[PDB]
Amino acid sequence: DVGTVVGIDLGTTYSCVGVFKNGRVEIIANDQGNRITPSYVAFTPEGERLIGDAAKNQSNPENTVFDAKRLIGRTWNDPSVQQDIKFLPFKVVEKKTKPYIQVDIGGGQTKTFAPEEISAMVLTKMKETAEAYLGKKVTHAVVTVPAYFNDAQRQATKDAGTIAGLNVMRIINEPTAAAIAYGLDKREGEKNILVFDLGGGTFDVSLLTIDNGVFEVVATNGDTHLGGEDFDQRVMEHFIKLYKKKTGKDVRKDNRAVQKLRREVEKAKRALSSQHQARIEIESFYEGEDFSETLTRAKFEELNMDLFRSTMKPVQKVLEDSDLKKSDIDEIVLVGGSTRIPKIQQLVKEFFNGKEPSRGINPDEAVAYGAAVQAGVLSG
Ligand SMILES: Nc1ncnc2c1ncn2[C@@H]1O[C@H](COP(=O)(O)OP(=O)(O)OP(=O)(O)O)[C@@H](O)[C@H]1O
Repeated sequence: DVGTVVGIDLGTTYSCVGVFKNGRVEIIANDQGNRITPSYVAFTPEGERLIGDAAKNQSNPENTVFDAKRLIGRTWNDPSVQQDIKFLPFKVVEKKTKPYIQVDIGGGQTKTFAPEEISAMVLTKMKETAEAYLGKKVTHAVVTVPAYFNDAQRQATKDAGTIAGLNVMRIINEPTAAAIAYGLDKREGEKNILVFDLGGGTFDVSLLTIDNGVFEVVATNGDTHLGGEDFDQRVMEHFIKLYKKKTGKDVRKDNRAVQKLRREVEKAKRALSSQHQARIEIESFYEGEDFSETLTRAKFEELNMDLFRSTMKPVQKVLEDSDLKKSDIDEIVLVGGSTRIPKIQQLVKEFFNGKEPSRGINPDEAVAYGAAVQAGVLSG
């Protein structure tokens, strides 16, 4: 008895949970009213452990933990790990051959956590979110991973499940889950599917073939350090220079001011996917002074155009590695929150000479959606 099996997208930056109920997939909102949840943990000075939006919205930069998915299932001496820790503000140390996260959990008490223990906290939050919606406990889940994840990374994701009290019944590839959300597994004959996935921290392109309901990952590419976070940073750098020019003041001296500008930049960015201008407003921004500025859609695109254009090179490379040309692609699936950007949508369509991609499922929810589709059949 597996009860009601949940489908979970465990994201580098944002996670999402769905279930199959009364004949369809439902994407579940968390206790803050959001259908996606930051993959973030924080420990307050009083010793409270925060998870999700409360963790990300909080200033404790050494004792905030995020990007665990970059570390999960890897050894300490993995060259990728050694590069990434240069950029993470929290302490990472070697322990039992692995990169354990070290933080102060309250009142000067130091604790170390395996990356899978951090991911377990996130999964626990996703579990609670499902249980609140369902009105009952859940014991089992379908969880997704990037198609390039290896044996140790897959097993470590299962182990995160176990720690969180979830039996991870199936590990499914993220681009496959997206395809399933769009019903593409129920096609006759052979098709080639290009999945274009641009999230918060990472960019993944995958070529899948489908043949009577069975998926094969033929080639993968992308950039592990390109995503919407990089678009926010370009906008931050823009307004920081503008503020310096207007006042003579460098706002990078006050971290919490930057933290505020970041929160508002991300919010505005998202508004510009459906409006042409957005206003950024921050009370007592720096040295008691107010910040009020507008950002247009055209300027957001100017600031990021090189980064947007850079996404096409890995698409070209997966086609080469798969020995296919553009006209061989039968379906284009846009995945990830950043694919909500009009210019990203335009660029992909142009690359494929006017071919419309699949549409109808929010792109930051599609991976969890497909996971939920499989979980529904497993619930019976
Ligand atoms: N309407 C929008 N317009 C522009 N960007 C958006 C919009 N909605 C969400 N985003 C961005 O999507 C990004 C998060 O994407 P997603 O939810 O796919 O994360 P993820 O699954 O954790 O991906 P990754 O693991 O690659 O970080 C953030 O940069 C967020 O600001």
